[PDB]
Amino acid sequence: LNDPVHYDGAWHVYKYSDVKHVLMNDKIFSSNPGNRYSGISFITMDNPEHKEFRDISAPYFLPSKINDYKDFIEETSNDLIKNIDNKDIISEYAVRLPVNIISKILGIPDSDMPLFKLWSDYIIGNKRDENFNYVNNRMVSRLLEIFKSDSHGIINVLAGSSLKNRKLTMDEKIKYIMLLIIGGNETTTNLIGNMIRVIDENPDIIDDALKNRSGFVEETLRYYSPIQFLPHRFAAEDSYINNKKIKKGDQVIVYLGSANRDETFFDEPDLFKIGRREMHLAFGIGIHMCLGAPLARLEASIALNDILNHFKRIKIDYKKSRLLDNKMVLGYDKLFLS
Ligand code: HEM
Ligand SMILES: c1ccc(-c2cnc[nH]2)cc1
Repeated sequence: LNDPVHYDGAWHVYKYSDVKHVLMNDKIFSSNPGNRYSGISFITMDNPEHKEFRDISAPYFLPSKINDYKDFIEETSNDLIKNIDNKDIISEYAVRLPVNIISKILGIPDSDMPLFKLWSDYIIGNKRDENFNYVNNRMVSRLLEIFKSDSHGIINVLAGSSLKNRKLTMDEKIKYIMLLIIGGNETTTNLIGNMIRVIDENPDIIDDALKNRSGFVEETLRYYSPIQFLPHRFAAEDSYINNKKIKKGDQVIVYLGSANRDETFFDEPDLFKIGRREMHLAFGIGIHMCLGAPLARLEASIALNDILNHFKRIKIDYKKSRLLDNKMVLGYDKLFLS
């Protein structure tokens, strides 16, 4: 790991302290592409305005509140992890679980999930075709309708809403939900594929994991950061990082992945020591920290369990399995067993 160097048009950051710092300072390192680049919603939103948007759904992902789904999840997990044998664990499980838990928490039927996950998948760079233009269309439409429908799920909560001295825009409302869809349908799928990996490579940590199904997850998030790095950050004013002068505008590429391996922070980082006493910037840190953090921690845990209690041993047929090849995120595209 070295000092942030400027190349290809942006400084890269691989040290927990500098990363943790680049994020913690959002007034200086605007999480917003002031100019234009083209995730949406309040994730590319800034300091003062940011909070106003994040507020709306904000109370719905609080530990106490998400756990108010504790059963439904394990409910869903069971049916999924029931057969799903010899089958692609990713497609048929890791995908199905969060694509469900979120669809419901939001208002998305069991009929739109195929479309939607299929949608996001394009957004987060995991499949590209000309066929995308009418998925975006073929979906926003489906979304546009759900706002009408009813319930009291996030979407309805977003529907008749607004805040401050303005009424939230419809497109603003759409993008808002698109933010939670790209958060729920994705990234969670990998923290599951990465715990399994941990098992293929470290065969006898099982019995401890069971005992501490949480610290285990919590660890996987440090060892195999689902999201390898955040690319969209830019200098809003001239500042430093170590002994580097960032020019106002300068793109700031903060590599989370590495930061979780920083040696100056984690004793024998490289190992899977469970229970370490330091937080991992996997879910980031700051005003922009993952609002879905509490959500995944559970889904992770429940499944971790559902999994282990369903498979004697755990080998990963690699002649069939392949890790997505998108350097920004770490996870399996296909993972098969035995
Ligand atoms: C398991 C994989 C997950 C990882 C590793 C992950 C990681 C992160 C990180 C690091 C950020 C902040 C990026 C930044 O600073 O700009 C973020 C933001 C966010 N994540 Fe995730 N996430 C995960 C799961 C979820 C889930 C399930 C949801 C649920 C819908 C979700 C919704 C969001 C939202 C809405 C934000 C942005 C909040 C804001 O703008 O401040 N995430 N996530
Ligand atoms: C674009 C927008 C949001 C996300 C995301 C963050 N946390 C989970 N998903 C990933 C790409």
